[PDB]
Amino acid sequence: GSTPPQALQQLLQTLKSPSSPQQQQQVLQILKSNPQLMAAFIKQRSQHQQ
Repeated sequence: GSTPPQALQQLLQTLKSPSSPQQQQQVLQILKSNPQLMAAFIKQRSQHQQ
């Protein structure tokens, strides 16, 4: 049916990425658009229930 809007900003791709240092270098860029939410971004990775 229809897809959730939160799924977008959720960035399942990054959240579903390995803790490896390689992927970390890429995701690091995301921070550019994650100032204050920098902390809220972790909450979604630890718990993404709807």
